[PDB]
Amino acid sequence: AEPVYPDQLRLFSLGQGVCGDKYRPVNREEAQSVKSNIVGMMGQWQISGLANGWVIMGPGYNGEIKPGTASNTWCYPTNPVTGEIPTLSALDIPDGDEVDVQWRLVHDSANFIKPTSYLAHYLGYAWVGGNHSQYVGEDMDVTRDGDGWVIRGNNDGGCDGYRCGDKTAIKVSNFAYNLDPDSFKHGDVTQSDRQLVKTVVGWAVNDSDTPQSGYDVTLRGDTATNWSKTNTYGLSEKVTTKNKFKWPLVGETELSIEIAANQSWASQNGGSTTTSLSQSVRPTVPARSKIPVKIELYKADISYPYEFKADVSYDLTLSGFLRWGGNAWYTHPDNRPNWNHTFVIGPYKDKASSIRYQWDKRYIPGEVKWWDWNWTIQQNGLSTMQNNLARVLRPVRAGITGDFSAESQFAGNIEIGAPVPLAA
Amino acid sequence: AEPVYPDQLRLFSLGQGVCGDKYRPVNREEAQSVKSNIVGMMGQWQISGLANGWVIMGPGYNGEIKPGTASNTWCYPTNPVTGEIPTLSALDIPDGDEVDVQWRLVHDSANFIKPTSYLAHYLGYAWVGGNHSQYVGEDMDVTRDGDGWVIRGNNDGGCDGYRCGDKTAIKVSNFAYNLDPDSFKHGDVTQSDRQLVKTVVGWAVNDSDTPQSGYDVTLRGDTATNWSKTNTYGLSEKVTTKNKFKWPLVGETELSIEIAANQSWASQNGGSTTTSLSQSVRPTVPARSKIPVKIELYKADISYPYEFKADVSYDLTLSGFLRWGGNAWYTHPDNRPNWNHTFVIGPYKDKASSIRYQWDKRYIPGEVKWWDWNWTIQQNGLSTMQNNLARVLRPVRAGITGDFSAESQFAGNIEIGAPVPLAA
Repeated sequence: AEPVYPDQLRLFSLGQGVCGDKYRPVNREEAQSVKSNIVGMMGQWQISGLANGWVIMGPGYNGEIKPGTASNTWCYPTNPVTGEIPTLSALDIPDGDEVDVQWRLVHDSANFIKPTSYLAHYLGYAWVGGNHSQYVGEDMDVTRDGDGWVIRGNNDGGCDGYRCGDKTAIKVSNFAYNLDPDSFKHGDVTQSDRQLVKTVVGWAVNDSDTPQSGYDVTLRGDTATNWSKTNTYGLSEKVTTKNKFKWPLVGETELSIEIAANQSWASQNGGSTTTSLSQSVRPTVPARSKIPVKIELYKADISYPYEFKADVSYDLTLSGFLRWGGNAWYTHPDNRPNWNHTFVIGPYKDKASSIRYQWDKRYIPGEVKWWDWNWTIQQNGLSTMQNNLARVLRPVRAGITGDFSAESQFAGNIEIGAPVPLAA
Repeated sequence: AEPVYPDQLRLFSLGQGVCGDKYRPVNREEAQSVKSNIVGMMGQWQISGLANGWVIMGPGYNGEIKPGTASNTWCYPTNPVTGEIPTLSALDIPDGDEVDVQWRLVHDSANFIKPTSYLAHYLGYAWVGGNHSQYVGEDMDVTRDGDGWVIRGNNDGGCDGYRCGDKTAIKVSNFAYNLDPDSFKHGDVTQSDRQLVKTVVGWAVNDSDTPQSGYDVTLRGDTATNWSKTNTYGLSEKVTTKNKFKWPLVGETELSIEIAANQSWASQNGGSTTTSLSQSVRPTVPARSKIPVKIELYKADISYPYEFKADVSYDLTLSGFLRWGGNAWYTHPDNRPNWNHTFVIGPYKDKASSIRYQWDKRYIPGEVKWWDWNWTIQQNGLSTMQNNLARVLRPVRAGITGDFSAESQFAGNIEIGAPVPLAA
């Protein structure tokens, strides 16, 4: 070992270490690491062979592992399938109002409602579906409720069965918008004509019988650039980031524009940066004459149609009630209890609300304090649990667009005019 | 003297200063420095010769040292074997989830369970082993308990002996991950094509009858570089360091990237540094003409597949109970007491929890306030205590991987174009 995932084991009944094409003896230590699961796969006084002269006896023997043999055996498996919940393509939401965005998510039956509905069903929630359909997740009503949204089982009309009404409700609560730097795209980039920032004019006077070319005029240092940014459609007010994001090098010019973290995107609509550029002129004015000189400095603006994407998080809540003799809550309650459990879709917050955390720790009995994902596998089949959860946890991503402009270019002229004979 | 280690002494009984091939007279001062141990090696009224006309009388004489002689003697030893607990090769743990890492350690029977089990046994703990084995440390059950792990004696099945059940449990508690700079390794290093950061364009105008080559355009100073780092597999959130770690000079470029101490590795996923590079152009424009000039600045990224190792600490706890007439607790209690003593594996914290501290001070009776390591040597043999403790205290080391990238290269172009005859 090397972790043992319960769902990869089965039972042979053909003799002394049967085994198969892709199946090898579970040893003593391996069994013990998850014997609380293995023992649940056999009858009270059922005895089966483990490996190397060791056997596992059922519940009537307290699950005890001892030396001996049997015709039943746990010669499983081979290089195990350890597929963690697969990732899927991001769900691109057409940059709208914060509310528009949320509305689109809760009404997307093909990517949100049915996937989530099946999750509830698999966990053991009762009545996940409306009175006009025989299928889970169909005939659901979407409605808004305060700061969240509710997907409810459509109790209109008649109904047969223990406890029609009190149908499992899926509530969508908190949202967060995390801007992802690497999603930066842009449209056609424009550029303005060179603008004259400033000039300086001077005269050099050589009132003598020799050139004496020893003098100068210089400009240097700052100099400054302007940065402006717009927000196309509202959402920006709730958009934040956890890292010191900087603007990408579009075209052929890099600007030192850093975006502050933990601030609304809409709160940083511009700024000012500096740079440097010096220029000098050193004339060779001929004897008895004057020469005019100029130093000129130019700008030029560039502009983008920018777009970023932000990851959208969800808080989900599943209302009661748990089905009798058929739910995944680790205690396996049979009192038809009202539940209300929450999940965080996206970033890790704690163990209880993290589907991935729990899924990834299925091999450790001591961590099973919430939902028994091993049970859900045994009931529905590993690959269906993987696909369902993959859809539930896919990465919803919302667009953020606007305009960008900046004084990015610099140019300079140094001009020396013709000599003018004195008088000065 | 020069410390005397009790375990290096024995007793001769052949006459007036017997001695041997590798054995020489213990003198008065030497004996006194550890007479509380030496006296325990003789009967109440047993008398033996020390050296130089001095003898040591047993417990009935209060261990008194006086002038005289005897046929017994303590002519021991020679250049003593003072082997401190040897160090062993680090145990490399395949960079996983914080929990994955811990799980691998507690299930490593060949490097953790049996070594630790023997430690408990040697100290005097009772029942270190399961009901299906006759050997210490075999048939142990591993289970998780809250923030720690428990290794327990497998009380399933029957059992004979005074107090079956209440078997010594080994608990593993706190962990800490200390990143070690010197473990830095990396994979294939990549490098990008030169990217254009910026340019500046200017014109020099010489409207005169002579070249007057006296002017310039310059760029200088900052300039900045970006540093990005990723975290492959979770653990990074708990990884810290006690020193101002800086990144190694990979390839041919040194970057001034300093990692803050006492912060999670995962909290420092990037940064920004600066450097400098200036460029100047000083044209020699011919009479009555113009020349265009450019100054260009370039970047280029490099990237690593990096790996560091972190030392893993442990807090160990050994539950009761101490064996009658056979334990190492310095008072030698015989009331079958429940114990619960803890040890810190790794860094020094105090005397009580430091195995190395205590081992290294065996020669000083006044420091024996916890475990009597001299007793454990007398019972098991020095070399077995050394090997066992070496395994217990070997240095577990966990991997930390991720990606690294940075704007490390710089290049620049200075271009002077061909002259263009006026008009300007």
